[PDB]
Amino acid sequence: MPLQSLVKALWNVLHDLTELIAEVESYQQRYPKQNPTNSQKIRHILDEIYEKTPFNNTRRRILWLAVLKTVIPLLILDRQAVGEWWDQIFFPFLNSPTQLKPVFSDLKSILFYILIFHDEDEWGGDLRRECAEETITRLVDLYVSKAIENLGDSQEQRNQTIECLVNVLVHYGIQRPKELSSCFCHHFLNPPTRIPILSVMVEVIRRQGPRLYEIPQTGFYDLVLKCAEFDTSPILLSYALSFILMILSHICNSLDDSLYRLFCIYLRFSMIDPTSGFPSSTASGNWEVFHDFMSSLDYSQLFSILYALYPINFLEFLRDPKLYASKHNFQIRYSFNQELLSTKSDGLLGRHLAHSNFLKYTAETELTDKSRWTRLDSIAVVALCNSLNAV
Amino acid sequence: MMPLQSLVKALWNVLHEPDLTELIAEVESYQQRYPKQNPTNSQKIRHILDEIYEKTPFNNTRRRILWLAVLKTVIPLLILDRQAVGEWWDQIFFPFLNSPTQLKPVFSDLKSILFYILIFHDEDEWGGDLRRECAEETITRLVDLYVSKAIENLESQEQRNQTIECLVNVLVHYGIQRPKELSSCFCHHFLNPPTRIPILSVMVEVIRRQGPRLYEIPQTGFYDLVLKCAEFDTSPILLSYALSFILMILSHICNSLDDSLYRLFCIYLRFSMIDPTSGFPSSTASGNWEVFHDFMSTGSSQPDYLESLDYSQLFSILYALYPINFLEFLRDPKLYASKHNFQIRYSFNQELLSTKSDGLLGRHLAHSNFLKYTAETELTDKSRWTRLDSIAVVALCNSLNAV
Repeated sequence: MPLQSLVKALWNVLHDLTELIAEVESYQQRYPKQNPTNSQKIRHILDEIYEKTPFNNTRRRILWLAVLKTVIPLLILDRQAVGEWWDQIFFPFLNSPTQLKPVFSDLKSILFYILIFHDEDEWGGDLRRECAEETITRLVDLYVSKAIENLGDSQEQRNQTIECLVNVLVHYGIQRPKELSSCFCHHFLNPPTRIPILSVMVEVIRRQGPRLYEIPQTGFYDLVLKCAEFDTSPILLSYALSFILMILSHICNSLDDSLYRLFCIYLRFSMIDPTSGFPSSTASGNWEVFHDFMSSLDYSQLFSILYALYPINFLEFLRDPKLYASKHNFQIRYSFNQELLSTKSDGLLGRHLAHSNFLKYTAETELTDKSRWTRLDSIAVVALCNSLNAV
Repeated sequence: MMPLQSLVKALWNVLHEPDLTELIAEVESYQQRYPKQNPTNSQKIRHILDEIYEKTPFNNTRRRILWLAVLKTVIPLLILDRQAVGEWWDQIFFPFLNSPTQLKPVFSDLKSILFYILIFHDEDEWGGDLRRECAEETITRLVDLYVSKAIENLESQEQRNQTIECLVNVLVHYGIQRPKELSSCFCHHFLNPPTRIPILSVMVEVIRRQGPRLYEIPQTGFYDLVLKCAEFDTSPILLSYALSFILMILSHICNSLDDSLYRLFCIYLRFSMIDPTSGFPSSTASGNWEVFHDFMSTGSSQPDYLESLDYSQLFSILYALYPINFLEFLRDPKLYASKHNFQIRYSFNQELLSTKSDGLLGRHLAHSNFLKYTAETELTDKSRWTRLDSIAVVALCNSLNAV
């Protein structure tokens, strides 16, 4: 009789957790791995008290969260069950959040138990992942739709929900960047999603956690470029660049394919006008452009990096990009002032030293000769020890 | 229109009477008549040179000057085989290098020839593997003369010195173009202890240029030897030659590092316990190495810039890259060595190693590896070298910035 005394204490405390906590620890000693028939039982017993006292007023909320927080490690869930947990706890909370920081810390405490886990085979089968999968998708989906929907009659109350959802999604991201980028992928294709998603994405990349290298696998990166190539809104595009810049050190491999794209992007951004703003694209694929009114990471950095790495082709692209475009089989979608290009670009170039590449490689060998990325192992290891010297 | 016959006259003229110009013009009319090499004609032509060499051989200087001047002009045309350079070696190259004509432009001409053999674009330029065969040969005899010549004890030195000087120059200039090759030729010789000092002598100089493509040297197995030399040999000079070589090549490996890591820790131990009176520690083991000591009875002149390559850098380079295991090793190395299943060969002074290596640690920032890995995850976990791709890019852009 160690279950039948914990359940006493549920009831006792869903009308100090001292007694509940105590009984949980003597439960975990007798059951260290999760027990499914005790999970089942206890799952049921909660369903029954939630009938008796629900999530309506805040003091019932505080309570329920403290409790769910301390008992959830003992349980085993699935897609069906988190649907219940979402429907009846997560959504209600987010949808109109209590103004107590602890109470939200607790909400997070529970969410992140489901989302982030060492062991995948912990609850049997795939279940631990499946739960996290759903939970992250519902969270994503709520934020996206909460970020667009016209807002009928509380504004401030709506800013409270995105303040919390962001904080949670960012937090998921720095730990799980392939996953959060996968969740954003269908949504990204729908214009008004874009400002919000990026707003969240840069905030993850700004931290430079691992393992951002994963992100391109998920096809998001590809999208983020399409946004920089085609979309219009100056606010959006500035997010898009800060993104593609900040991730560009954590690749060099996808660099081979996104090169010609990136050149064209440098072209677009260098050409940003006071009055006309950006040059609008023409081709656009089937991308369905974003315009502003439906009705300090500037291109300078992008230059440096393209002028390292691909200097010969870069300075051949600039000079005559329409030209460089045929011969490499692509199109310059944007109308653009050359002499202004040669001007700005040169100002920047004056600030750089001269490139050895010009002595070793041609423009043909610069694109094709992977022996060149030998020299990288060499100069990294040297620059690593120079970071560990204090003086 | 007759082509070859007029050139032989041109040739015969120019070896009895030092004006060339005529010959030069006869070579330019033939070359359009035969852009590729013609093996029926090389045949005839060497037949000719052979003839004229018994008539007017090498012997005095002035003859040499002329011989050289002329071979240089003609050698584009000819085709040699493994056996043919055995002529030129015995009849021309060897005569020269043993007692050399003290005339820079002469040696210049000689080198013109050699490196015309030694260095080339197309492997089938002569048919089959002949171009590369002569090459492989020449360098061999060069190497074998350089080694022989730098051990044979006694030609009033001043003669001998001019010999090795020339050879070195030539080997180094081969080295920097073809490191993979030259380090190949050096392995056997290197197993014989007195070749070491002279062989590292050349190799460190090649490495120092940091020309391409030093990564190729490990494949030869020469990297592994040099390490052996550092683990076992006694000779202060040879040793520092050794450490120099390995420090300046480590930056082009980071792959064999996963195979050399413990070796290197043992080396770091050993080079760090260097003593005024007892010098290096003695290698208890050796295996089948064949130790070299200084007085193997009972060059020299070690390059002054290679001095700054002391164990301090080995420390700095093992503190980055393998911070955890390195520091572990330097706490109880015997202990670390069981468990990682190798052996400490040296007697050493613990407290000294901790007094001294502390001194060096203190110069260094705290390592992040301590927050992200354990000792075993540090050793195995190939994702750690992903971060390196990103820091490499940022390291690059800030050198190309003029301020």
